[PDB]
Amino acid sequence: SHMPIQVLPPQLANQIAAGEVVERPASVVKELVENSLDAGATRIDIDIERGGAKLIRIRDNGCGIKKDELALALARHATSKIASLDDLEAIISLGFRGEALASISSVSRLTLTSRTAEQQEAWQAYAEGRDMNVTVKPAAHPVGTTLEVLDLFYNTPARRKFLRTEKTEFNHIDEIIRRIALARFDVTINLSHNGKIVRQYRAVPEGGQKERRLGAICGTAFLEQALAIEWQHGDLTLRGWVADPNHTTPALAEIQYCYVNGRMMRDRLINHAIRQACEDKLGADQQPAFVLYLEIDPHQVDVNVHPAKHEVRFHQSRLVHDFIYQGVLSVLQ
Amino acid sequence: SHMPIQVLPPQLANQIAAGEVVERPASVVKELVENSLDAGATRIDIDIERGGAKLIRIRDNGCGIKKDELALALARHATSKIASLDDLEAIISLGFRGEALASISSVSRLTLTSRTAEQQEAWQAYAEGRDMNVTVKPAAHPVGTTLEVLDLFYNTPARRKFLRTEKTEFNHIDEIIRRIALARFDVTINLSHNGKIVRQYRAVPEGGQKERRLGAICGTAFLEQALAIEWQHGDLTLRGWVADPNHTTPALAEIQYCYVNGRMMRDRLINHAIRQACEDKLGADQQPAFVLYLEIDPHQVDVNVHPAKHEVRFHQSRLVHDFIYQGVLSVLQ
Ligand SMILES: Nc1ncnc2c1ncn2[C@@H]1O[C@H](COP(=O)(O)OP(=O)(O)NP(=O)(O)O)[C@@H](O)[C@H]1O
Ligand SMILES: Nc1ncnc2c1ncn2[C@@H]1O[C@H](COP(=O)(O)OP(=O)(O)NP(=O)(O)O)[C@@H](O)[C@H]1O
Ligand SMILES: [K+]
Ligand SMILES: [K+]
Ligand SMILES: [Mg+2]
Ligand SMILES: [Mg+2]
Repeated sequence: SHMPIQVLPPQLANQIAAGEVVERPASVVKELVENSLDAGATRIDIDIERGGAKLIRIRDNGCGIKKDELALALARHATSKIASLDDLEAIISLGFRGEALASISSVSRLTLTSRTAEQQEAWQAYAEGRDMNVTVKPAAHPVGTTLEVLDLFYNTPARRKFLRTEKTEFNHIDEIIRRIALARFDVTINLSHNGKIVRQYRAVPEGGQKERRLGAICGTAFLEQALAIEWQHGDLTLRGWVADPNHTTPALAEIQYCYVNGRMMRDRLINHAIRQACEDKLGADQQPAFVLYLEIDPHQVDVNVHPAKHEVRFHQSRLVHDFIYQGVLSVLQ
Repeated sequence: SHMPIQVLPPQLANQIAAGEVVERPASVVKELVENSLDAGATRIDIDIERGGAKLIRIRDNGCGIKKDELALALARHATSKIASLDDLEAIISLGFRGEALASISSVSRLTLTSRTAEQQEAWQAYAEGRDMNVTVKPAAHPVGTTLEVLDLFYNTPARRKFLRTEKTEFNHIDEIIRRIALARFDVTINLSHNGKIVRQYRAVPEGGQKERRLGAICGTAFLEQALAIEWQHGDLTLRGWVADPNHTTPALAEIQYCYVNGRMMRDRLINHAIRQACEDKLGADQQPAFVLYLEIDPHQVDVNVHPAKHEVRFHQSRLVHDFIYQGVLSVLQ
């Protein structure tokens, strides 16, 4: 009771939020690329320097941000993705909290440059100070947006201590991009580190062959054991691949990617169903390898559970579990 | 780009935050009791009705809230617990985000009644509407505070669907209270459900015997196999009990409570160390039973990682793991 109850200073409030959303450089990459995706980008270029502790640049050919909404793009609780509870309960976009940019801006030097198709002029914006005041200035930029995040955690010393080696931090970025590249086969993605191109994922055209990117991302070993899945029932749909348990190695088991309505996830229920189907098919149990996609009515799933959207809750839990279990078991036979 | 980037309405913004902090009735109980603890309460009475979906009342004999800070107590990002980054990096209280009450108020009918020792008058406050406007009115109340949370999720229909049976929801509350009761032996805690007293934890006096409450909470079976631990090294300290692995059953293994600086936790590293020590001691591995407390310098741990403080990150990770491993292994021999 000694200290008065007081509203937290803008920057500090955002830094507390950043602790929950921004774990490491890879987290920044995840939030910004999901923004590019929501913006309708079909090409995304990611440039990283020193594992992301020095620089993280993401350029996309999305629709861009209007000049007079740049300050709003950096403001807390400000979003163009939802505007009501109904919008929230039926999420059709990766973002919805309106917090990512504000959180990241508070623990780094973040610059936003963008131009919409209706603008002849491009603009650049950034927030500063304890009050996070925004500056908007003239810039040169094509239709689309570029995010520049420099000196991550420069103003939050303690957090910077958790940063691993640059090789390690970059590996997590590479892994994040991997997961994203598998979520959207139709998006061209380029990734570089310290001025050197490391990844070049090419968009899979209309009804094109996805096996090409699948193998390029997960590996030929996976592609060889990959069993395509096509299971549906009403609004419930299951797609993707699952390796033959009998021919799955510890290495292949490192590939356990699942998506819910296109959003990368790591759900316990989903993993259990897949594991149960493989154990019941194979003699015993042993980490399965897979890249599965679950499509479900937005109203049947709650994605407002973790600040980084790391988890979800299914209304008809038992129904969903059984659906996936049956789907995988059906392909294994 | 069709919808404008717009700041979210106060209530909706809070509801999004509530989705991340308020999972179920037990979550509400957790946040409010931690508030009572931070306020210096030595006695806390918890009354629950219909699993918490109907009512959740928490009364404490803490220091209370001053009249002119009641509105602030319900406001977003407002706290008396920290006021700077230094405060954040050295957390010495359970709360620090300044969001719990605002989040809960947005998805329920929350009433706050309180009086400080310096006040002859008591006051009651609550927020309403899309803008969460606060009303403060006269009330009768002793020194301390009472929180009343009625009709949880009445205005967020979808979320209310996830509520389980009242017996189940209450069981989670009972479990939460269990974890809290073990964190603070010096606090008297009473818990009732539908007007019927269910739990009566009595405070353990100065240097009193903690075995009494330990057995009352965890059970005589645990108490019989419980091996006291006293391991220290600098600012690092390990206290509590660990059951003999050779005499631990699946039932006893349900007791895996760990605390970090008094805060209930469920850390992977901690659990691994304890499990590693037991496996290396016993012939094979098998879920250990324990109630352990880790005391560490606030600067060596990051508790600003999850909105509900469900996780932490240790700076010198390997050091901590080894400390716990050695501590437990030392007692097992
Ligand atoms: N690359 C981009 N292209 C176009 N608009 C963007 C881009 N990045 C961000 N925005 C806009 O900026 C707003 C702010 O982004 P952000 O702070 O990430 O919040 P969000 O995406 O709405 N929700 P969240 O991620 O859940 O916090 C979005 O709602 C978009 O309208
Ligand atoms: N039972 C109580 N007795 C005295 N003060 C209280 C009590 N409950 C809440 N408060 C006060 O109300 C403020 C608001 O509470 P709350 O919204 O829970 O935020 P917090 O405890 O500061 N942080 P957080 O829990 O991390 O969101 C606290 O900072 C206290 O100053
Ligand atoms: K924003
Ligand atoms: K508050
Ligand atoms: Mg976003
Ligand atoms: Mg609190």
